[PDB]
Amino acid sequence: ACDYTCGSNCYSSSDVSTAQAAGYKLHEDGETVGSNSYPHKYNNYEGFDFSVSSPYYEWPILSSGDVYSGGSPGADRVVFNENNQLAGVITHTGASGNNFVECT
Repeated sequence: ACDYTCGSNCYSSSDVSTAQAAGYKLHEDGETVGSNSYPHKYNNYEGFDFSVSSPYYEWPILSSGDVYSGGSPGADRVVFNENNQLAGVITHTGASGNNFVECT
């Protein structure tokens, strides 16, 4: 029941989880993926309704349902916390630069 479509996606909170598990696992290990430092804090602000408690961790979401491993994952990105939850589904969808925005 895709609930988070990043323009060209279809991974509801059920799909995000998978992506999160990645961000978390690596997070719980304190490791990163790629040349960047993901996951990492994402202290929302743009106006995200994260039905989760902080801190919020931003992580990329692979439309393939895999675990990112680079610096440039894509517009599609999942946000969570240190609990194993999901903040939502952000995307570089013309967010107006490097800004993020909850997918559709």
